[PDB]
Amino acid sequence: LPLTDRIALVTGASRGIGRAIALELAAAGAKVAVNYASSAGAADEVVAAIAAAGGEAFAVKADVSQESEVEALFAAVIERWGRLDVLVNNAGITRDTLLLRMKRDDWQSVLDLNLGGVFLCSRAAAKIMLKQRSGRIINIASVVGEMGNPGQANYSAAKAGVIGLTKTVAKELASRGITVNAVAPGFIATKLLEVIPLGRYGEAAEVAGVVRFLAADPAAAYITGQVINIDGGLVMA
Amino acid sequence: LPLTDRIALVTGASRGIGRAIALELAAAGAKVAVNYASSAGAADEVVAAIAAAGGEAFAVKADVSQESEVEALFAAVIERWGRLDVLVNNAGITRDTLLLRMKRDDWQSVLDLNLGGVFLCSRAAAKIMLKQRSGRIINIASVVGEMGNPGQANYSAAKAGVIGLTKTVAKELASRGITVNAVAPGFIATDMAEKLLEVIPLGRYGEAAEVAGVVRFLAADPAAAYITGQVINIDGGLVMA
Repeated sequence: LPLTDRIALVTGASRGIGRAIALELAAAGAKVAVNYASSAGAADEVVAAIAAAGGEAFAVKADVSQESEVEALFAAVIERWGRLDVLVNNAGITRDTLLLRMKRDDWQSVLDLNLGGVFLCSRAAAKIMLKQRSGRIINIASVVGEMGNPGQANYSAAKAGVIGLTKTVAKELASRGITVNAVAPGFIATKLLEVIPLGRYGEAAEVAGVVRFLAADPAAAYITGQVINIDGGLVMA
Repeated sequence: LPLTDRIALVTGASRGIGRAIALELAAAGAKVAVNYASSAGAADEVVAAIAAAGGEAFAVKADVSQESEVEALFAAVIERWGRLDVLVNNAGITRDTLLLRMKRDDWQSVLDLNLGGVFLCSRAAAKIMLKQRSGRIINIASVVGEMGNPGQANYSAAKAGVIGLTKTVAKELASRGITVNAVAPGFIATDMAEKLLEVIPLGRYGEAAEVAGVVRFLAADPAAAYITGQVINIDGGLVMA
């Protein structure tokens, strides 16, 4: 099992894509740190569900958009297991209006969390992964940051940000064999469809499968700086 | 001239690329609001050089990371000249450092100005453009937003964002005929080492005026009316798609 006894942190792992991810990284050997923002009800389910199947999870509060909260989050994973093999930046939110209507606070919260959060955790993971001379970072961008989407000037900008950030971090960290990639979901199931060539939404478990490949698979030791679309052909490429 | 009687606003126009875009737009016939953050001297020099070549400009100080300051900037142009035909989002800063040691505040300032600025100005220009049923918006991004670059996590993130924003704002404003594009400069002589040249196929830095010209084409050429949501690299071949 490729991720024994590798350690993984997944931000915003309380539900949907984050869930399936924590759920997959577990099933491949890893000890999963299951970050949340709000209520632990959701998270403790994941933690409870990983141990059921016979892995090792554990829950942590942290509003990933705040310097000290991510410090707290990275001290805890260190306190418990003294190492971090994989980080999945995934926590994000939406606040969708047309550019004309978008309030400044609604721009900032989405940028601070969706992009700023990936800055904070990436900076933290860097420190740890360089000292180890090893690690893998996987950012959940979105197809929208590649193509633009009406009513999502904030979300699109932040995710496109995630893509560019990913590429710089890949370059700074590559010399110690650390790979930094992004995974760009299309429209996940967790009126269109005429325009998804595969003709359906995607499963959470599908986006997790990809993140698993990048995290665990020896072939992916040589993939860095890349964005991979799991979008049923929505955006080529 | 193609922009005779039309109005442009270039944010971050007092030096290098901003200035060159200023001169180029007035050369195409535009009246140009030269926005700057700090020194009135740099900005007066741009204004006076536009005046010397027989064009029209005025200097306006505004820190375009601040919502209320872009309100004054936009009302100022509207007050002086009553319309906005062209917006160039150029304002920007660098605070370069590895992610290992990048300070929170160095990340935020660079994001707020470089990315936030264009959200704020595009928002304001949208209101004006949408009621004219016309206008062009050009965002100055940077090849670094497409390829990433050591020491510029902040900068590449911000300029990649600009590119994502561009395409969304294009999609949103398209039905009124307003175009929204990006110009991604490579390594330019002016701005705003050594073995970087052997990586640029054309073997020189770009000139500020060279970026200025691509911008003029998108702002002023009738052919560019059918280009929207696009990023145009001007980098002597440094990045090929």
